[PDB]
Formats: sequence, structure tokens, C-alpha cells
Amino acid sequence: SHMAVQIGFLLFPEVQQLDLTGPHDVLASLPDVQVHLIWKEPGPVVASSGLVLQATTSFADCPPLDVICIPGGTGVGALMEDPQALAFIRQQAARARYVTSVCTGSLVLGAAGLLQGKRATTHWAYHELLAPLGAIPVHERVVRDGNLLTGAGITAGIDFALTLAAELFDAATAQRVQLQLEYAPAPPFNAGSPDTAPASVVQQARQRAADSLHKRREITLRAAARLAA
Amino acid sequence: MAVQIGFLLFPEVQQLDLTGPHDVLASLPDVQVHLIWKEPGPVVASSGLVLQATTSFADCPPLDVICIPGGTGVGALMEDPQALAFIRQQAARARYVTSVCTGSLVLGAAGLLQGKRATTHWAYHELLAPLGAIPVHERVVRDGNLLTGAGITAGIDFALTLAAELFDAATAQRVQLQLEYAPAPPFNAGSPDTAPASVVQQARQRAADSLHKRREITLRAAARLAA
Repeated sequence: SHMAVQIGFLLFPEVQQLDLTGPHDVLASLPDVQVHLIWKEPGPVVASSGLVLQATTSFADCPPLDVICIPGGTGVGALMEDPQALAFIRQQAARARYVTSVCTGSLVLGAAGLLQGKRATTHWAYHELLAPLGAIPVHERVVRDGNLLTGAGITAGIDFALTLAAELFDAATAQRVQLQLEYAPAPPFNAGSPDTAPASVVQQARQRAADSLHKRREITLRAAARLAA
Repeated sequence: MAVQIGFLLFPEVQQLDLTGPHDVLASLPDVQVHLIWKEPGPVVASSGLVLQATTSFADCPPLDVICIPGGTGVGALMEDPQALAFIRQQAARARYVTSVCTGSLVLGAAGLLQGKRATTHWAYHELLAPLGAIPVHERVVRDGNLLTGAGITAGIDFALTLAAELFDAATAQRVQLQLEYAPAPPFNAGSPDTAPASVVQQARQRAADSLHKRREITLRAAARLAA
């Protein structure tokens, strides 16, 4: 309808698609929501896995949003130094009811200046990069600070989106969606956190991330310097 | 030598049934993931999210794994002889025949649940028995080379189970850690067993028209298998 809650996801090249598609299916289950997939122009955008998604609107044509949500992925490093994307995020965040992210999407909120003095989370492997962007780093899976909600790594988007659903509507509505999703997880292993995974698995995870972390640290301090100037 | 994994992408799919497993399995070494429909190109999910089929039935390579997602669109597939024939063709040689949520009703309409333990979404579980399944109230059910997941988000638990079968436990654990899959749901309403009675009543009330229409489709599909 014309009175729909307006929810926008930034959709960028080399996005981690589950960061977007998990929350999308949760939030699209709510009454009279319109969901936008936003990029520089409408059309196909390829996720890091090769899954092809479709942007529905440009930055220019995007209506004022009630909720803005930034997913993460390999493509965040480019977004953290994209003045056009950062200007769009700051413009929308000025009037949004909620300003939100999943996974390394919070590093883009950081680069836009929106984490200064705010509680935030991100993916466990990149959590050290929050503090240089002025955030108070919190090791919790969904973190609220006023109208800022951030989720931790990839699959945290589902917990994040049910939290946001309760704020937009109420606990009863969020619970109904949880039940419709049959979201009673029973993971076959206990390796979802660096605290519970076998030590061998964490060390491998840390080493495989090392070159990405060193590259993102340099981008992060360039982005921090632009907030300082 | 690459493991060939195929998802059936159909109009009015519940996209998370496909996209959850896709991001888990596409994270594995030496896999190639296909999104299959009658022709390549755009296929719109029940939410309005646009996905893109990568291959026609004809161009689909022999699959190691076939996976049928669920959604509003399964009712049409349960009486689509081309889709059912395609699923039987791939199931014949596939190492694993699989589904998530109401995708198991499509496996049932194809004749592939006869005498097998299976699950589906809690609200549609009564439809498994008429399609010949032994209905099991577990979130991921394995019977030989058949794996079925329960409702929508069960696809993530299903896909990690499958990852360990294709590779090993250590490989599945690495992907679980990369996905930070240590769930902390903000409510305890994911099962009819644990949700408040008011929430169950409302979820059953919303599903009622869909369930009645699927009762009718199911009994026509079962009558075809019998004849």
C-alpha cells in the first residue's frame, strides 16, 4: 500500500547474499512492508558466491526509508571509500526510524561516521576494526544503541531481523514470523563461535582471514582520517 | 570431479529455503552450484525478490545433489509432469536427493518418499503420510541417500549436515564458523511445542487456506502414483 513501512537494503557487487536474503525473507513476512534493493542503478548485481540479485532502485529514486540496512561481504572494502554510497547512507540515516547493518556492513556505517560513540557489533573476525571508527565494540550477536541495530556475522541477520520485527510491530508479530519460519535452530556442530569451535578450526579461520584483515585495517584508518578532517 | 549441486528454482519459491543452503554449500571447495528451471533467466520468489536460473533442465549437468526448496509455488509443481519427470531423471543417478520445508511434498508427488522417513514444515506435516512417507518430527531426517529438512530456516541445519556427508566434520565446522552460525533467537517461538498458544493459533489460522488447497492437490498426486 501507499502507507507501507519502507525498508531498504544496500545491494553492492560482492555482497555476502545471506546477509541480505535472510533478513529480507523475515521482514517481507510483516504486514504492509515495501522492500527496496538499492544500488547506483537498477539491474543485476552479482554476490560473492555468484548468485545474481536485482537492484530495484537507484540512490536518486529511492524514497525516504523507515529502515536502512547495510549487508556485509567482500565488497565492503570498496564501499568504505565510495563517497556516493556514504552520502546516500548519511542522507537516509538523518530521518530513518532505524539505521541497521549485518556482519561487516557495520564497517560501512563506521566509514559514514554513524558509529562514533555508539555500541556496535560485526563479524567475529573483523571486530577489532570497530574501535578505530569510534565505536564501542560489543561481543553480542545483536546490539542496540538508540535507533542503531547491528548484527554479528552472516547468519546473525536472522536473529537481527526478528529483533527489528519486534521493534517495528510487537513481540507477538515477531513470534508469529519466528513460528512461520520454524526458527528453532539445531546446528549439527558447535563451531559457530571462536569461543566454542575446535582451536584448530579457529586458527585456520584466523590465518585464512589474515590478508583481508591487513587490507581492511588500512582502508579503515583511511576512512577514520576522513572523519577526522 | 567437482561436486555438482542443483537447486530447483521455481516461481513463488520461499527464497530463504534456497539462499540459506546456497551460501553454506557454495562456501565448500570443488563444488559448482546450479539454479535450475525450465529456461535460464529471472524467477520471482514469493516475497517479490528476483532470482536468476542459471540453466534449463536440458543443460543441467548430472547432479551429485538435487535440492528442492519449498514455498507457495510447490502446489503447481506437485501436478507439473515436466518438473516431476526432471526430478525423477536426476534422482535416478544423484548421490543425494534432498529438499527443505515443503519441497519434500514435491519429492512425494514424484513418488520418491514411498516407504521413506521424511519431514517437512510443521504446519503441513500431515501431508507426508498420503504421499507414502513415514512422517518423522525431526528437523533434519536422513533415510539412505534422502535428506529432508523441516520448515524454512531448517535449510541452514540441513546444509551443514549435508556438507559433513559430502566432505567431513572439520570442513562443515570451518563453514559454520565463517557464517558465525551460533544462533541466539530473541524469542522461543520457533516450534509449535514452545510457542505461546496464542501465536500457534494465529500461525495455524494464517496457514489454513493453503493447507486445505494442498490437502486437495496431495490426494490427486497420491491417486496418480496409485494408478
